[PDB]
Amino acid sequence: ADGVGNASGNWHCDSQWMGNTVITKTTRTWVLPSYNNHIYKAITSGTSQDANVQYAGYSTPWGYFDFNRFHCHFSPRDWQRLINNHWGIRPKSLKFKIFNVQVKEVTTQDQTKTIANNLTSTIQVFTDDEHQLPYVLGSATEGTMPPFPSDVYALPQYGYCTMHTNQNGARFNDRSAFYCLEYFPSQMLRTGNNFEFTFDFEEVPFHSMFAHSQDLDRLMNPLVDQYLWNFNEVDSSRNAQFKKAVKGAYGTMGRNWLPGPKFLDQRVRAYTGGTDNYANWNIWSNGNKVNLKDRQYLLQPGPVSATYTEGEASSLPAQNILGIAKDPYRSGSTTAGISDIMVTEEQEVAPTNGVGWKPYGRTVTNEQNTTTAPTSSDLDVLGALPGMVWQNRDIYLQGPIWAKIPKTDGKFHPSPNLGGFGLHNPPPQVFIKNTPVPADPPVEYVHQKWNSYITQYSTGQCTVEMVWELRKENSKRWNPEIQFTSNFSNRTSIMFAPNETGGYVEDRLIGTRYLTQNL
Amino acid sequence: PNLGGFGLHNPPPQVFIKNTPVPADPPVEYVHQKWNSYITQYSTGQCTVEMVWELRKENSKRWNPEIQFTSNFSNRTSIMFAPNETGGYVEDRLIGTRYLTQNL
Amino acid sequence: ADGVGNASGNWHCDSQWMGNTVITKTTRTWVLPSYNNHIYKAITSGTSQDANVQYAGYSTPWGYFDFNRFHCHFSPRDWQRLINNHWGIRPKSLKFKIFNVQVKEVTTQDQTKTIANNLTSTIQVFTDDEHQLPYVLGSATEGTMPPFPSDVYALPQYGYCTMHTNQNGARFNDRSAFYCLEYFPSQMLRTGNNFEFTFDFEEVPFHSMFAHSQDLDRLMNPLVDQYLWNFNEVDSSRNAQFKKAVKGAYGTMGRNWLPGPKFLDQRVRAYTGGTDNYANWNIWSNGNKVNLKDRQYLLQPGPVSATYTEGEASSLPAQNILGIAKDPYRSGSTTAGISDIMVTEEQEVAPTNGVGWKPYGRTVTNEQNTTTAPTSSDLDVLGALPGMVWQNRDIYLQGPIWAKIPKTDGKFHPSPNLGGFGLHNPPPQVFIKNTPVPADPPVEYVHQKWNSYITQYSTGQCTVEMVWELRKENSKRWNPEIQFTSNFSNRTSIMFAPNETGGYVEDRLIGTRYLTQNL
Amino acid sequence: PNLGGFGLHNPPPQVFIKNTPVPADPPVEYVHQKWNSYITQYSTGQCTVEMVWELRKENSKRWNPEIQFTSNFSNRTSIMFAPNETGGYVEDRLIGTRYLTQNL
Repeated sequence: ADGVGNASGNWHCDSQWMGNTVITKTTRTWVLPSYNNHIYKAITSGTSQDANVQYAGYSTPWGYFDFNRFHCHFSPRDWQRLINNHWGIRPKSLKFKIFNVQVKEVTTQDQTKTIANNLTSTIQVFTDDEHQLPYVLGSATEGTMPPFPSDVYALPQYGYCTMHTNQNGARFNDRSAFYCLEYFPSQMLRTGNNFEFTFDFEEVPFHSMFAHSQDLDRLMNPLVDQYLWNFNEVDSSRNAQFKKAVKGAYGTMGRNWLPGPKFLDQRVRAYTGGTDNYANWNIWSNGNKVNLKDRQYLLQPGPVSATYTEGEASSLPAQNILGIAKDPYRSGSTTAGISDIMVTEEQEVAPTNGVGWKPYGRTVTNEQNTTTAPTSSDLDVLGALPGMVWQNRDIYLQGPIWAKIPKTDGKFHPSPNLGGFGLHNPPPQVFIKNTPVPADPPVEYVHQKWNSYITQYSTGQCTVEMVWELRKENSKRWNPEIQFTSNFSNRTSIMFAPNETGGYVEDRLIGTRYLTQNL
Repeated sequence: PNLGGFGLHNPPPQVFIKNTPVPADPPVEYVHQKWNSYITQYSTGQCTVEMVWELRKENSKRWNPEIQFTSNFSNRTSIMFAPNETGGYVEDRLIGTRYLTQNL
Repeated sequence: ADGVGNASGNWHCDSQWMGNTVITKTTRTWVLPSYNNHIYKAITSGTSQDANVQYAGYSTPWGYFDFNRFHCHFSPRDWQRLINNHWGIRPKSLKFKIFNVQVKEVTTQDQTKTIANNLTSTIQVFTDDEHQLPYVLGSATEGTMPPFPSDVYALPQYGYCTMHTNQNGARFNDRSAFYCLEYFPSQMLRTGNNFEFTFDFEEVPFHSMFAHSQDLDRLMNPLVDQYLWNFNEVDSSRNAQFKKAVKGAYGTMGRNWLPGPKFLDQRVRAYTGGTDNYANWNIWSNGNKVNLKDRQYLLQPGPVSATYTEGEASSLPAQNILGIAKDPYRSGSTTAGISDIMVTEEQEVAPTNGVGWKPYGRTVTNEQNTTTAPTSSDLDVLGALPGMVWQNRDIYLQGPIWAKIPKTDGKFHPSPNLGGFGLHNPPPQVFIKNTPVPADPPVEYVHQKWNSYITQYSTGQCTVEMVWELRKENSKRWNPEIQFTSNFSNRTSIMFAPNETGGYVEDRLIGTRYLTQNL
Repeated sequence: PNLGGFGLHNPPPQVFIKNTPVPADPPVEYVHQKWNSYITQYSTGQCTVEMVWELRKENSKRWNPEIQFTSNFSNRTSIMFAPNETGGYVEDRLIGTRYLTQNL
């Protein structure tokens, strides 16, 4: 294909806007180590007796590419052009390349590393097109490409969980599956070789890049009464009374449509002002949980809900938020306060979704009679009922693009709770390993497992090219709308740029919902 | 369906069968009454049911062996899923379909 | 196909001799009962604790046709034309018909049976072409067609043995297979319907219809010496001496060929004269046995051996014989003497096979030296060695035609020990049942197994047409040969004919080996 | 073969591989001697083996279920027929071919 002295690819980063489509291209330099030192390891939770944290699986010698966050594909300026001018976006097609491969050997002598080119060494690359391997993308995990184009990123090690059991610690059982990645055809690359593949997204709904400019309970003409007559009260004579729904009677009016279903969330005050928190409680005791088998885990974030009520504006739904550290590299060994963490604000869905820590509503709790007074209480958690409408969670420049829909007999509204595009056929996983280069063999043959290798690592460039379909904003609104703008003011470095020491700084989460549209 | 199986808007049609009434001896002099007199009839025959089933082939890269349904009944006085000494057909074990595994 | 008042077939019995082939046709009337009363029964050896007699299997409602004896297809006169004029025979093709079917119902009232035609009732018939059912033909069991054409024969009930285990009696295990014969496509016949199928035999060796006129040790010219010099003796001086094999030295001559391999058999005197028997011993204690799993059983009859030495002519090899009762219907509840039993005489194979109760020969038992004298003993039992030649067992007018070769990785000379033609693909089994006719059902539906049936039985005619390939006798022998002839003399009924009460009498076994041929 | 497998008059050919000797520095003045001086070499690479196997399909009228090879290993600290914690590949069970049954 190509020799030692020719480049096998070129650098491509741009965004192209044509018609109803935008094409993003981005190139990175990647680094791949040799993971596990060329073996598979059965990994578990060990002696841990807590069923909730138990797991069983395998770490592999293979690495992988994760481009599943938007800021991989969009500059902040391009994200601005997207969210200010368009009502919708969905992924269409994908092209991925690996080129300019460099395999290097590391030799240590007397605490002295020397790095040299190994020109005859290979890397192996394959994509899993039929989704025959455990799919670890779409879990919102690190190891994604860094947003900034000149940043290098080490490829994460591939591993997976498989079925486990609880007896005196995690154990594999008969349903536990092992996957050898060397049991798949992969092409081998020396420095001259390159790799590419293409992918087409299935048809999915456009993400809704707008906020509603109307509330689900305001849909009627304010100037006219309804012709409906609703039950009002029972008179002292015990006879039922009916009241006409009249203009301004909004509490009593009959409606065709209901807010979407929701869990109840606990409210926390994350910002200055408003109703203050109770002290010394953790979400693990008091939060929403999911029972699965013998295990519990916190239900986070669940379907999206409105973030706050006005006047309570500093409060958050505890578990309904996506937190992201302002410093991507901040260590998770210690907790952080609100000042260190970017938290998503879902207020755009307030017209249809209801606020997270508000109950869905009230429910009648009894059947009344002459001697039984009517009673009612809160409806905290409610499933789907005919007439409900809701919005999905917003997508963020720093958030995940897609998630793989689990393969199941049934689903309800398969929109991922973390946000993004639910896909029956997500983009295939791209696996990469350094081909093992054995060390010096013994002169006299011995029967043993081969543990001796030359230390290798590889580096190169990768281009990701995505095509995005757009819905144009079409609106007769007379007055100006809300736009995302730079209101950062005076700074010691440019926002969404490198700082003095070269660290890339994105301290603000950016959603898509700025333009408005009627219900 | 909660009991399991395939929910169908248009299920296989119901097949109805009756023995045609064969009236008994009528009265020589006509009388106006409902006719209750019949010759006792019954019928027998054979019926074939032919069904076509569409299958999805197992496609898996799993390295290790999987779970299979097998005969582990051991030593018995009659064959399992067979007739016994008096000819009664014996199926004492429920058998589901879920043995092969697949990732989520 | 046909109505109530038309015959669906005609009677065919003849033998046609054309060229190198003979075609036999024969027709019988058959009777089929309803076996088991329309159920399958799991059958075992019961509480029997003797491992040797244990079994497990199933009896079926089905019957079957067994034509696997020669006297089904050959009249005694045709058998005579065969054995006097031909050197060989093998089966070529087969045609079988069932026609003129009559299904009848039996009604018992007050110990009075009435039989009536049931015109709408059916029988079911199928052949197992792919040999997917346990093959019970070729075991030399009763239920074959009777030799005589006007005799009716009830069809035997079909059953089979399947794998069993020994624990506290016979048990089925996981390798035990059940076969539902209603799980096979079968055509259903009313009185107008008929059935047929054709079959082709695979190429097999011609049976050898001749006896050798030479002995395996006489093959040389008596007028000339050999040029071979054989070790003779060791002189008193300890030096070896060599002797020339000279004309008349037959004991000392070198030969190219060896008699066939054999088991040693015990001799019994079955006829008047010769060396008399020891008293009060049974073959079960003293005979040849086979160990199979935890079981023993008598090795009978094993490969064929010569029946006797001259001067011992009244003796038999105990287990190497085929006995057949002169009265086919004699009950097996009591033992019989030689006068009641026809016993095969294999003397034609004496040139190559050696006599059953004679050892194969002598063997040197030691390595001699100056202080060790040579020793030798009998070689009783010997397997196959390069240079052995042998004859198979003869076929008899009253004996089996074929046997199914077991399906195995390996075989040695797959000629059946009972005689006949070993076949990888034997003629298919023909299964027949009376279709169950249910009795009066209950007016009010009840959930129960249906045990109520109308008693049915069926009868009809069946034609078997076989084509046989022949080898013509070609011989330059000047003097007359041995022929099979009628030397019965004066009798109260014709031999191979009915007697005064109509019983068909064949009291003499007839082999095929009369013509002679050189080795 | 007594050890099992397929006896072949013409078995697959033996594949021989050597590292070509690379001689070391020769003497400037020619000497007559056997050459014992070499540069230490070893080689590595990849090899693919592709075999085609002919099969006979199971054809059986047996009504009851048969014996199948299945995973009945139960709970383990590593997957059976997989690597363990230290990466060693573990096959602790011999597996024959004879599970399906057939009449004699």
